[PDB]
Amino acid sequence: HEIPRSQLLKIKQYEGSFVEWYRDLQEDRKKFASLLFRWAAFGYAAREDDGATYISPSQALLERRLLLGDAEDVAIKFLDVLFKGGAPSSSCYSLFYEDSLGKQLRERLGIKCRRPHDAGYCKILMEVVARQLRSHNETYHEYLNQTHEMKTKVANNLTNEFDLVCEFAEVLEEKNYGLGWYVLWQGVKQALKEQKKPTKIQIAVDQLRQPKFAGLLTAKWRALKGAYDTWKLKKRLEKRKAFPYMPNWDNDYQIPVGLTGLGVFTLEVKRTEVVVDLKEHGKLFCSHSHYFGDLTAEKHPSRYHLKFRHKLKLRKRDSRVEPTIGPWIEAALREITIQKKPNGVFYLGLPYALSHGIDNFQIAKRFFSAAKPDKEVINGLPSEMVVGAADLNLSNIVAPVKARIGKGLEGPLHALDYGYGELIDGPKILTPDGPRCGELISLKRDIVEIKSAIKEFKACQREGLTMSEETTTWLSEVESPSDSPRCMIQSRIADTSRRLNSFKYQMNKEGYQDLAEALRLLDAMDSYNSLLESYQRMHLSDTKRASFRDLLRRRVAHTIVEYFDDCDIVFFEDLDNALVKLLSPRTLLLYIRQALEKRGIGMVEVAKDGTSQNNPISGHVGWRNKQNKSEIYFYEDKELLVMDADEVGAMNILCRGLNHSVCPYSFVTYGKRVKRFLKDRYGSSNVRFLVASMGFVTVTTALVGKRLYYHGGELVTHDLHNRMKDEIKYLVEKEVLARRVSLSDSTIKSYKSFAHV
RNA sequence: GUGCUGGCCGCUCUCGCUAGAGGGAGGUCAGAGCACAUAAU
Ligand SMILES: [Mg+2]
Repeated sequence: HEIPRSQLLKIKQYEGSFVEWYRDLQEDRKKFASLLFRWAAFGYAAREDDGATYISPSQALLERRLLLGDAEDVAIKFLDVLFKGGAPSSSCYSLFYEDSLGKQLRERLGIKCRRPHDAGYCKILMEVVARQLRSHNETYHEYLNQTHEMKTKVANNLTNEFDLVCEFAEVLEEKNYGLGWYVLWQGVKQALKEQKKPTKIQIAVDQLRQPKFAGLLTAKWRALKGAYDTWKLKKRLEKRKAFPYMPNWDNDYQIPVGLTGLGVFTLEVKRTEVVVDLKEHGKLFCSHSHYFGDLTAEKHPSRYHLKFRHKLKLRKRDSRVEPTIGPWIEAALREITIQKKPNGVFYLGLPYALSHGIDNFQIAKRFFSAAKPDKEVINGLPSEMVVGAADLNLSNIVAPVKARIGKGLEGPLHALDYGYGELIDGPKILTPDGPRCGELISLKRDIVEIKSAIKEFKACQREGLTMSEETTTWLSEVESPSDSPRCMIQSRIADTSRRLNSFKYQMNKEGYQDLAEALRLLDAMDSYNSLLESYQRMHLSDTKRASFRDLLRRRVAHTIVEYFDDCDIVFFEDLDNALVKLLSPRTLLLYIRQALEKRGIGMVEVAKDGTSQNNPISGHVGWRNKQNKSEIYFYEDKELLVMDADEVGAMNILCRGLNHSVCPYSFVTYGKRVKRFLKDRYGSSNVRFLVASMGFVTVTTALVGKRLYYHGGELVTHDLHNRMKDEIKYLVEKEVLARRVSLSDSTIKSYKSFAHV
């Protein structure tokens, strides 16, 4: 229970023979990574033609046999034990030091380094080599796995709709339009009704009239989107290069040195500078950073003890904000890293490991993530916890819930195999959206509409047609130096740019106070990128935007962890939503996990199916109000109820977390969760299902491949689910008076959603 | 210590011109509070 972290200090001065040491290490690394990589049969794409060609692993094997000759097997074992790593690889730096697998191949190939007489030099050299090769092997395997899975996804999805949409795409490319989901959807929609005046889309609807496209018009809204997704996925699959790039080798790599026999370095912190004193290669003077504020270090037999605390960098001299100092941080240091960035400045890195209680992480690992917690875990659970849940959305960024649970305690809630609980802080919204979230949607809408206008401009002028009155009227509202159909596109690009730039300045002056207000600016900027990118292709028929996204993810992860500081576990829905695709589906969860892990708090990911449609109290199905997304409607006991969508989602996430997500929402006619559900709710798991009454399902110890839904303690068929959602819909269409039900009320006897016991 | 900000000013490239709009280096003047696990992709 030591969490790894790192940060950098800038190196001001140097003494002794330091630069010679660094240059020799980097040159030997560059020379020998090449040889030890081409020892590995790795496929790669040539960088000299943007990956147009490549080298197959069979060609790589032939070249390897050409180079090594009679020493293939020994190098195979050496490189295998290098990639595996660990203690066996910790005493095998013999590849360069003149004084065990790497020892004998030197006598067979005669490889030597710049300083074969310096044990530390060779130690760091092979450490850098092994780290650089390991950073690439993992990426290579995950790349091949992803390409295979992404191909097999297309190989399993074939239908007449897919081929017909492929033909439609080829026809559109011949007409120079390019196929998108919006055009496909709206053209299918408008093909059914004959047109009167020219429309924002005309070529597509005109070309959809012919009988060859009769298959599209008779297809189901579910199959059409599936065919479109398959077509786009196949396009990317045929655009992606075969193999990963072989790593760039002229660039410099970070050099690790520590106290464990790799070398000698002593850290002593004084009033003005930090000093690192290598015994023979000189000493380095480093300035103080606000990250390691009030830094103190003390020697220990095989470690260092750092005692620092974060501060605020007020680079402004006449700062107007009161300086604040974060809490003390007790960290352990084992190694340091030295590197030269391309700008020409050295940096010193301090990888420090934190100490925290392992109990919370063990609790969130084996108990709340398993349907079978073995008996020693229950006997090892405490008698008290505070838990929380969060629902992440573009609007109402975080909707948190706090609850207190414990064995031997009574409350409305229920925790599987543990006991009951009650709410501490009622379901609510952590922070309402700022005033500028509304104005940062119109901009993105304008950008995307401009993209579509350019897309139809290409085809219309290729065909010698006349632009529809809608686009011409839409682009005429903005001042332009002329009236041509091409001038009024850039005369609108020049307005979107100014609006986005004014937002960028004004929100940066404040340090990006609101969060859901900056997540909208990120969408606006992402859409503007693709507007400009498509702009410079009309004939051909940055890291400052990927850093704002990183900052926004870190701010979101900090906003979450600040609220649940006193909690022990937090529940999040398994996001493999308009916000998860904006930041990332894989890194936003990683950043949230890191932020919570910083404070010794666990995190548990629960199934996301149906957590926004059930009734938390009664467990019945509800119909989400399409007109107003923030309200969800139910129908219990001849009365219609209304509830807050975000609070319903948070409570359902909490209920699924407290139930380990073992109660399903839908299943075909299984897995561990549904097996345990059938074992507990009903007699056994290996049981057939038979329909009875009118939409109800009786479990008899028939139907196959059907939707069976859990609602109120009984399974229903797909038709009866649609009937219920219809019942409710109709009830709200005749204005029936609903009731307002609050989840934080203390008069609730129980919560039954996702509760099968 | 690292990251994220526009305004203006010449130069230099890519498409169009009933017309300009975007890209890359550099100069200069203002802004500047709140996050950090670093390397790569
Ligand atoms: Mg939700």
